[PDB]
Amino acid sequence: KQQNFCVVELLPSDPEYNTVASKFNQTCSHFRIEKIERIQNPDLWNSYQAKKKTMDAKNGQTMNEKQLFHGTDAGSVPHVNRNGFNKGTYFAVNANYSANDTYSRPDANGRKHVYYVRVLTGIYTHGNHSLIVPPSKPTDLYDTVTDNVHHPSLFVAFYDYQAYPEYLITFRK
Ligand SMILES: c1ccc(C(OC2CCN(CCCCNc3ccc4nncn4n3)CC2)c2ccccc2)cc1
Repeated sequence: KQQNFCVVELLPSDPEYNTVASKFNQTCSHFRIEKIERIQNPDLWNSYQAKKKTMDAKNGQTMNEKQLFHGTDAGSVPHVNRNGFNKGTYFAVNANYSANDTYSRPDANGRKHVYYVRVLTGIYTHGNHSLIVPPSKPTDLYDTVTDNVHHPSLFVAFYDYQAYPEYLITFRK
């Protein structure tokens, strides 16, 4: 219930850093990465995994999890580290979407912030612009919605503990 957390700066020489840096740079190589940290929130993680286990048991062969990007402002970083992303929350397939100044707002020092997030996209459908929760597939609903079902570029998650902000990327132009 507390959801306290630790923030650990990864070594650039760490394979985990390289993995995260590399996905970022598939579309954001022209930005400069200042650092990458891992967010360690035990409580938030178990709640996330609980829902994942529940989703795993219900969606058959579906690979319910994706690692997506989320741009946010500097000030929200503490709130997200603790509460995650609890009219849902939007995640990008490609980091250059999230890197836009509208989402990863540059702070007074010029730093921009993008989370590399584990998201339970689960089973999704095309999303219209007027959803508080996902529509019905009965009364059982989709897990997320997307701009395009075959070639997605963003997802929208609507429930608590459906995303974990595993890594934060601090970077600049
Ligand atoms: C007609 C139809 C729908 C509406 C509105 O519904 C949605 C439209 C704006 N959406 C925000 C999208 C921002 C992108 N979000 C990110 C944010 C970080 C980020 N990092 N990487 C990617 N992203 N995407 C959500 C709500 C509405 C709004 C308020 C009240 C009522 C209705 C209005 C008129």
